[PDB]
Amino acid sequence: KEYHFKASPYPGQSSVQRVVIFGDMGKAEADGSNEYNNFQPGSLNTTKQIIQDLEDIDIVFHIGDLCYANGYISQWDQFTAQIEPIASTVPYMTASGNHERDWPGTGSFYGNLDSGGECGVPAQTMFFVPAENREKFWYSTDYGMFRFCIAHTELDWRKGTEQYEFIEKCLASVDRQKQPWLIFLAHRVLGYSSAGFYVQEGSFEEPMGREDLQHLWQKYKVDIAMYGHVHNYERTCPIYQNVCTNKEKHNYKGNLNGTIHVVVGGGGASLAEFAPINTTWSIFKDHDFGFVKLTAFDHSNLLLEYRKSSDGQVYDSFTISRDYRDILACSVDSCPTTTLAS
Amino acid sequence: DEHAYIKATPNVLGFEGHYTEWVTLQYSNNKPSIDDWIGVFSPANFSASTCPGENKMTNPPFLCSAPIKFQYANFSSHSYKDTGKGSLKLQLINQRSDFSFALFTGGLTNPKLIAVSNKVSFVNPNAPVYPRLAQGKTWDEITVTWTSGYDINDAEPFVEWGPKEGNLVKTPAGTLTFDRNTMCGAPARTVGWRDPGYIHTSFLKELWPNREYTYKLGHRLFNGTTIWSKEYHFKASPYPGQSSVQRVVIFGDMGKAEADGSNEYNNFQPGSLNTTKQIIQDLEDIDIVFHIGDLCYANGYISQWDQFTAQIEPIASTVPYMTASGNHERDWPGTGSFYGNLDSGGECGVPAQTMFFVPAENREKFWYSTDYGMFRFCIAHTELDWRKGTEQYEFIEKCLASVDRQKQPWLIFLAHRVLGYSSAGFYVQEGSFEEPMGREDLQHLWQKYKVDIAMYGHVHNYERTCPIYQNVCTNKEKHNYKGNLNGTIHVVVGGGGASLAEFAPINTTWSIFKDHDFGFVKLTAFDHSNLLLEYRKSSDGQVYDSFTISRDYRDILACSVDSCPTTTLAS
Amino acid sequence: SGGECGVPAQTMFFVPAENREKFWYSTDYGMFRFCIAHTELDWRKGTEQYEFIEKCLASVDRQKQPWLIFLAHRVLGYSSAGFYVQEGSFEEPMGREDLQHLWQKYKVDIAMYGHVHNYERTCPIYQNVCTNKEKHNYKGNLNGTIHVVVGGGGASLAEFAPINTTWSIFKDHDFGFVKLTAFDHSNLLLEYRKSSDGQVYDSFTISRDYRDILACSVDSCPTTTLAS
Amino acid sequence: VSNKVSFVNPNAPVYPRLAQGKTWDEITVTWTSGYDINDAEPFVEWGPKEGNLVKTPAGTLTFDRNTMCGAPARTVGWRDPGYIHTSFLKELWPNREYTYKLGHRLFNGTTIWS
Ligand SMILES: *[C@@H]1O[C@H](CO)[C@@H](O[C@@H]2O[C@H](CO)[C@@H](O)[C@H](O)[C@H]2NC(C)=O)[C@H](O[C@@H]2O[C@@H](C)[C@@H](O)[C@@H](O)[C@@H]2O)[C@H]1NC(C)=O
Ligand SMILES: *[C@@H]1O[C@H](CO)[C@@H](O[C@@H]2O[C@H](CO)[C@@H](O)[C@H](O)[C@H]2NC(C)=O)[C@H](O[C@@H]2O[C@@H](C)[C@@H](O)[C@@H](O)[C@@H]2O)[C@H]1NC(C)=O
Ligand SMILES: *[C@@H]1O[C@H](CO)[C@@H](O[C@@H]2O[C@H](CO)[C@@H](O)[C@H](O)[C@H]2NC(C)=O)[C@H](O)[C@H]1NC(C)=O
Ligand SMILES: *[C@@H]1O[C@H](CO)[C@@H](O[C@@H]2O[C@H](CO)[C@@H](O)[C@H](O)[C@H]2NC(C)=O)[C@H](O)[C@H]1NC(C)=O
Ligand SMILES: *[C@@H]1O[C@H](CO)[C@@H](O[C@@H]2O[C@H](CO)[C@@H](O)[C@H](O)[C@H]2NC(C)=O)[C@H](O)[C@H]1NC(C)=O
Ligand SMILES: *[C@@H]1O[C@H](CO)[C@@H](O[C@@H]2O[C@H](CO)[C@@H](O)[C@H](O)[C@H]2NC(C)=O)[C@H](O)[C@H]1NC(C)=O
Ligand SMILES: *[C@@H]1O[C@H](CO)[C@@H](O[C@@H]2O[C@H](CO)[C@@H](O)[C@H](O)[C@H]2NC(C)=O)[C@H](O)[C@H]1NC(C)=O
Ligand SMILES: *[C@@H]1O[C@H](CO)[C@@H](O)[C@H](O)[C@H]1NC(C)=O
Ligand SMILES: *[C@@H]1O[C@H](CO)[C@@H](O)[C@H](O)[C@H]1NC(C)=O
Ligand SMILES: *[C@@H]1O[C@H](CO)[C@@H](O)[C@H](O)[C@H]1NC(C)=O
Ligand SMILES: *[C@@H]1O[C@H](CO)[C@@H](O)[C@H](O)[C@H]1NC(C)=O
Ligand SMILES: [Fe+3]
Ligand SMILES: [Fe+3]
Ligand SMILES: [Mn+2]
Ligand SMILES: [Mn+2]
Ligand SMILES: [Mn+2]
Repeated sequence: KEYHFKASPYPGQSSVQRVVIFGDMGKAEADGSNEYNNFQPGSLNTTKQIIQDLEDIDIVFHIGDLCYANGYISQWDQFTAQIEPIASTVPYMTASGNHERDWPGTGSFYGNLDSGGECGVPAQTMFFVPAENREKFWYSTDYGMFRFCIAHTELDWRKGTEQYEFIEKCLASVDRQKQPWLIFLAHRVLGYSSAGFYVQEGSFEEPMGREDLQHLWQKYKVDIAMYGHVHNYERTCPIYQNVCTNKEKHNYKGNLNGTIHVVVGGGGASLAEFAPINTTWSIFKDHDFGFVKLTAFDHSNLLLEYRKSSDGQVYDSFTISRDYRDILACSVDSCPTTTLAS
Repeated sequence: DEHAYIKATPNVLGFEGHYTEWVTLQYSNNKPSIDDWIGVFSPANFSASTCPGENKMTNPPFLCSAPIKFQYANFSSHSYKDTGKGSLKLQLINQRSDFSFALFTGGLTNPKLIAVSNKVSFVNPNAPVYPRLAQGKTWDEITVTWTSGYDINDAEPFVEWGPKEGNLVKTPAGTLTFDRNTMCGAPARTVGWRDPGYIHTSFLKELWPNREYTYKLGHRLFNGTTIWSKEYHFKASPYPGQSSVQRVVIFGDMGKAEADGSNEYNNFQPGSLNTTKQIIQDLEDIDIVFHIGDLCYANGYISQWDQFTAQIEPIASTVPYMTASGNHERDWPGTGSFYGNLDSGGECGVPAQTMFFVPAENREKFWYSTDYGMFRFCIAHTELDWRKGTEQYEFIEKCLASVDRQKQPWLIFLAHRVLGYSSAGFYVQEGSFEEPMGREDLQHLWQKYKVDIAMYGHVHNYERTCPIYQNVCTNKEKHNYKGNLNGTIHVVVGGGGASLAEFAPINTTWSIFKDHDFGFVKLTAFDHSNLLLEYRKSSDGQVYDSFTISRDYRDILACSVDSCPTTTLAS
Repeated sequence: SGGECGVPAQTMFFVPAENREKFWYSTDYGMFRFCIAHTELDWRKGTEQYEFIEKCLASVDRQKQPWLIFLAHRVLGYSSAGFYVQEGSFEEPMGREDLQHLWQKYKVDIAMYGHVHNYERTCPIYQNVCTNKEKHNYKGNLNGTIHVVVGGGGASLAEFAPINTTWSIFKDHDFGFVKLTAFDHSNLLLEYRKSSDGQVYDSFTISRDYRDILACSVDSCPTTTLAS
Repeated sequence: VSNKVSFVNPNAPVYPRLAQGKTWDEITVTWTSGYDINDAEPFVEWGPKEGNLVKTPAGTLTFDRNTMCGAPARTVGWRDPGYIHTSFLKELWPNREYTYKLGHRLFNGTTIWS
């Protein structure tokens, strides 16, 4: 049958541009049947809310933990069918997570059994992303005023690695006058999360998540970094080195001096509990299913909305209102070299 | 008691698709003074409120709405001071919106508004205008960038193009713009602001080398009507490495000036029209132009960017017009520019990186490589750090390394500020014959990769060095260079138009020729073994300095000091 | 060297260099630390010598030894000597560009040169630009290194170029030498004396405390954490 | 010494050689002729086997005696190579069968074909 799409903007184009991001949606049988790995009770709701709002969604990023087939391969087809009403009309951009890739003794950085023996093969074949090497699954992509830099948290990301080199190149190549909104995406939490499972191992991130990469996020002024993996929603203050760099909760203005980190792993898979710690930097939490929409109105105004999958309504939000000169201004560990000469 | 008037004729300009028109103004003041003046305003609804200066780049007249241009009431009506009657003929370019004219008393420093004219406008203020060509990402792609008043919701922009008298096709354009709050400081963000319209770029791909093409700019309005420009034309560039006679013009610092003699902000480029004129006259024998920074000197009086695109249009609409970024494009304190000068007047690179296209990976960084047949050019951005360890230095090394010198023998390095050698008084007064740190890291690369000629703007004069490395001449010839020269020749060619710069009273060991005048360089590659440089004055287009290089591939491959690859002893 | 190739110099005299052929070394005198370079070997970033210089400048405890002095024969800093200016330079080619990173990062107070047979003193300076406008009585963080040509010890005098730069505070086309007097940890005096009479013809003082050495300057500002 | 002998057209396009191009769906055709760019415009006409054909341009390169670094190449062994042309056949369908011909459009208007 006939399908249709609207071509993306020219990079840097001034138009209203809408992006949906979440992780960990998975799948489920709309006929109520049971199936292997049937632990994504929010899956159909999230899919439903995106389809309902599709007229006002331009592109989707599903940031790892795609279908949770975990080796019951039949479910990849199931997932492509489930998302077809979305993915057949707007780009459906993927990242790789632990349930896509992890298997011990396969060169994955995490040795978990989480892929159920898939070792990335279905994910890197069923879906296309414009990675130089689809096995590595890191890539850059644009949507008008937005630049996205997608990491693969099941390969090493630390300084000295191939991946880190890629990330730095991606963050450095964007012209921020034309493309102000710089977004970093990854499956596992490389930034900040109050997930119970992290806190129990004495961390608010994957071990080694942020320490090397925050140099790049700060140097290149990443506006928002978003993660899946933790099955809930959490938003931080603009932050660097565990310290809030701006005290606003909603109306961000000018140079924020740090990146905002957002966990949006509530796409469908069984909810994850938060630790009983309310940190200095954790502005909002939601133990429920939901997703984020970013709306770039113009080159100076961005909106983030968190929407629940149960009703599609907005439960958290913020705006960034700032000009090119605020991106160019120095921040801590974000201040280019100078000459004294004239 | 002035009972003044001012009136403009005609009030509809640019019939038959014309985008320039002469207007006659006539005016009167019952109490005339020699310091009375007329301002041209676009939009026509201007504020004559005073907005006092706030930095050295906000200049008189201090009006909240900066005029487009201005002229004294007595300019051509020399009895004005006695009669209180005058007239002016002004040549207006179409740059969207409409125009008003205003008469003032009190001079540029203490103006008082005494009369405003009727409004005048082009028939189509939004018409597609001032295309400029630039080489694209590959040898067989050329880009067409133009300005209109049509946003993407008003009309779908495109270019219709193909081989001369052959089949034509439509190709899309990307549309970009910028707004007042994109400007980093005053005057650009304040008194100098003017809406730039919409800047469209089309990519004309799969070119046949050397083939003649035609193109037209179009906008398909959503009511179904298409608005078209006149036809333009160009000849596609050679295949890289092609043997044919290839001619390249290079200069910096040309700026802009008013052909009708009018004053305007930053009106300190008295050679500008002469350089533009000489290039236009010789255009049949010019294949590509490089304007290496200090483009129009708008410096935040934004209206002048359209002026500049119009000024160069007879050149840039037919040959690629490749730009580099200089201090007057980019410098602004606290903006990540390596130089913290106020020289951009708050633009912080935005107009330069939007009005013009270059095939840079990151248009904000403004460094890039491009080819023209036997030439390879590597263009640096001297308003960002260039030293070893920087992103820019890594780029430069990659550019110099990627060229196959058998096929493309002529390797040219271009930069705005002087990274090489200059005897400019201003450098020598700070104890230098370069920008501080200009050459020390980069000469490693120039020498290792045998850059033939390195050229700079920024200093408003011409100067040529011997082939040189580490401040020492490596070849003693003045004009007829043969074989392996063992060093790079450096040339200051910043005499394109901006007010001349004096030389220091030192004649160095390495300075072969100096000209304190306006002019430009033409490089002619006759074949793979023979290159000519000519320096021409802008006043007459004649040659006042020149040299030739005659050498073969084996000369490029031969070792020089700090340019000798590793070997094995094995066989 | 007339064929000596360093042999007499490196045998007739002892210095506490690890390798006497290389002739670069560090030495102390109370509140002073001296780092002595060898300008007849490469000094640029990446060289063995540059690595030594950085190690020397880094190892000094500036509370205890506030006065950090860099010494070299050829002019690696700034000189208005006619012979330099005729080759389009106010230094040896490549003299300062890599090393000023180190002078500035480690807050070298005074850098001194021979080779040019005259005396000349600059403002506190970095990247060809004066960082402090005082001519004699320096207080606090000067934000740059003071450079001094003191090659007027005896050899035939060298003429200055007919340029007076922005940074050249004092020049003497005559024979003479410098004496540095450290009175205490906060007060240093430089005197230029002519050899003909032993009298003082130029001088300055630096009065500053440890906290001034520790304060950030341009290209001299250590990393921080936001954490507490 | 004998009488002279010649091919009817010594300048004819000859000896094409294919090489993979810069992407998986590009192939290059390189050939030799005696027609410089001022003598004729070179091209390749190509398309799917028994399908529609299109013309694509060629870049033209050569070298001369003084390009050679030493003897015999620069001396007794030198022989003029004519002109070497390369076309880029893009947007290929994988596994599909194609045909091509080498062409030179003389500026008198006649085209010489392989
Ligand atoms: C951490 O964050 C929350 C701050 O709003 C606390 O949860 C909320 O606490 C309110 C007043 O204590 C209460 O009205 C809300 O219903 C409750 N839960 C929400 C918003 O989901 C949380 O407090 C703990 O969580 C529950 C069990 C509370 O009832 C308290 O007993 C707990 O202290 C804060 N946690 C800590 C450790 O401070
Ligand atoms: C589409 O919008 C155009 C812009 O308004 C129309 O052109 C305008 O037409 C007016 C007379 O109808 C004329 O006064 C305007 O100056 C002119 N503007 C320009 C830039 O051309 C256009 O109308 C068509 O073209 C005009 C000139 C006449 O020929 C009409 O008969 C045409 O309708 C609009 N086209 C349509 C189909 O409505
Ligand atoms: C999926 O979304 C549905 C529809 O909103 C949720 O169902 C509603 O949930 C609340 C609380 O249980 C009730 O007030 C409504 O009566 C429910 N059913 C309706 C309106 O049909 C449902 O809980 C969501 N599923 C998950 C797993 O979150
Ligand atoms: C025409 O107007 C100009 C500009 O106001 C007059 O030029 C000024 O002349 C006075 C007296 O000679 C000088 O003090 C000023 O410096 C000039 N100003 C400028 C900006 O040039 C000029 O005298 C007038 N000429 C006539 C015939 O009216
Ligand atoms: C622009 O070029 C014109 C034309 O050559 C220059 O005007 C001439 O200047 C020369 C001096 O070299 C005079 O001898 C002629 O009388 C002038 N005019 C003409 C029409 O020939 C003018 O000087 C140049 N402008 C600048 C600023 O250099
Ligand atoms: C070495 O110093 C002596 C002693 O000061 C210098 O001889 C004197 O020169 C001055 C000029 O400054 C004369 O006025 C005196 O008459 C000289 N002699 C004495 C004994 O006082 C001598 O010029 C210096 N040598 C050099 C090369 O500078
Ligand atoms: C264009 O030039 C070619 C080459 O000269 C012409 O073809 C030749 O025609 C002559 C007869 O006049 C034959 O003897 C040659 O053998 C032909 N050579 C080749 C290579 O085909 C051709 O006829 C000319 N075309 C026109 C329109 O004048
Ligand atoms: C530089 O050389 C030129 C040409 O010989 C001459 O006119 C000028 O006077 C010289 N300047 C000096 C300082 O020697
Ligand atoms: C240039 O350089 C080398 C030194 O490496 C020298 O021996 C050679 O003869 C020189 N050649 C020319 C043409 O000056
Ligand atoms: C340099 O300054 C000194 C002292 O003012 C003076 O005697 C000398 O003439 C100056 N030289 C020049 C070229 O100005
Ligand atoms: C020196 O340097 C800093 C710039 O880092 C400046 O802000 C400070 O006030 C200066 N201090 C002095 C004493 O000049
Ligand atoms: Fe998950
Ligand atoms: Fe200039
Ligand atoms: Mn996961
Ligand atoms: Mn300049
Ligand atoms: Mn010496």
